Amino acid sequence: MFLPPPECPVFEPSWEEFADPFAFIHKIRPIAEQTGICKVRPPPDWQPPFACDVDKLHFTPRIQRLNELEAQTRVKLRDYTLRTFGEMADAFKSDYFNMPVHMVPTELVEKEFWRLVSTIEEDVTVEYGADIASKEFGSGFPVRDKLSPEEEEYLDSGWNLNNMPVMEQSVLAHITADICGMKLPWLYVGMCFSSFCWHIEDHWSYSINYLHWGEPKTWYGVPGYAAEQLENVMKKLAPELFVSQPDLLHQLVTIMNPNTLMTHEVPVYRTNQCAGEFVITFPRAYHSGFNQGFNFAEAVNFCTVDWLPLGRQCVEHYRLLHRYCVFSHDEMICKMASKADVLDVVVASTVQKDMAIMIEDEKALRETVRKLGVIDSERMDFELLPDDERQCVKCKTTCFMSAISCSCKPGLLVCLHHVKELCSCPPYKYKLRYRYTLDDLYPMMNALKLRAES
Ligand SMILES: Oc1ccc(-c2nnn[nH]2)c2cccnc12
Ligand SMILES: [Mn+2]
Ligand code: NA
Ligand code: NA
Ligand SMILES: [Zn+2]
Ligand SMILES: [Zn+2]
Repeated sequence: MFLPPPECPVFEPSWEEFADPFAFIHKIRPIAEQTGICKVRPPPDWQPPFACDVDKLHFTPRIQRLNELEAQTRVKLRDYTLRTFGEMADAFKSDYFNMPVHMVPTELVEKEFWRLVSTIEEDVTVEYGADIASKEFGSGFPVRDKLSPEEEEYLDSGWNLNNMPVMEQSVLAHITADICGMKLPWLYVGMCFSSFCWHIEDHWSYSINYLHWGEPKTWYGVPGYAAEQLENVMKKLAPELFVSQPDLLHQLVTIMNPNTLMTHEVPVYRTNQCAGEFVITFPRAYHSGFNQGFNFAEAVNFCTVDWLPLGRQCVEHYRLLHRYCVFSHDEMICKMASKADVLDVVVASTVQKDMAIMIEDEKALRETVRKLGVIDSERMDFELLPDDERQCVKCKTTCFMSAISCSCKPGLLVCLHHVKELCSCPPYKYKLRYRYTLDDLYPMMNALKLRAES
């Protein structure tokens, strides 16, 4: 009926290995990128303090229908307190099974979840919390400021997820743009059967997820190399999800039985994440799951230097699909280049290689555009435009290195792949808008080269 996928890798790093989270993720990457997800059990004495008043934490609940292959929208950025939500969640689970809330086997919850989502007769609706930290509901990890206890030793931990949007080895930290949906940690309050649909993280980034407390979270993960296999399977069984959407807050995702994927030769792995354990998702690794009961998790995206080539591939993939970007990859690269003197040495080396590809591609695109008859040009500071004012009309990519404009359509832009998609004017009426000349870009790359040599 339901055949559980094989278990994903579980790591138990020693203290020395657990020290640098980025060094450890780099160490386990050859194993875990084969499974998409993996579990990290921290050293036994790594125990961050969790303290909260369940009566003063409020949040707006989200409602969720549990029907396989039904379209759901990705969460965007009525009221429960944490106590009243917990009482609702506990009464729901215990009444669903007629068993004490904490005595329902996890195997049975898994079997029952995949039964109810597939039965048209069942009409189970659950609720959950999902948002970034705010004054009414803050991070589960300690943050600076009133007076913190001596458990401020977890303030500067690499595994304190609030430090991920600031650590140097995360290239997302250097982004000046306000991408709070991606840079800041998300807080997830779950209950029995509340679920996250199959998805990958934006720009094919990593994510790391910590379960602060509560009943386990059940995960299904698919390695990054099988991403296109999974999408082809879902295109057959749910074509309505693959209709192009007007913006980022309209993306369609769904619940789907992993046995359906396994039947179509898609490798799927599972794990039960328990309180105090991390789950790490790797670039382009599809994942979904559900909560066994009342719990509280915190998750954040991040990008290592290993990710830089994949991040460029992803934006190219977004362009082919006409999907909106969260940020401009080229803007991030150039921002780091302009800070080459204070960059980590290994970061500088990796950024330099990506920038060399960027420059070669940009040079060829400008040659192609010049051969189409675009002659006039002017420097343009793309980073000053709001993101929705610098998307290619055709493919929706966020422009930064260059774009084409015509005075007959004020404010509209196309990227250099879509010069023919702007208007019916002859190309000599167009202007190439460019952030940098080639003569600006090579010294920027040389700064990274010099920095990479100590
Ligand atoms: O990558 C993710 C992992 C887990 C979750 C999650 N945990 N509990 N409920 N949902 C989640 C939610 C929204 C977006 N992404 C998510
Ligand atoms: Mn996610
Ligand atoms: Na159902
Ligand atoms: Na994608
Ligand atoms: Zn375009
Ligand atoms: Zn025109």
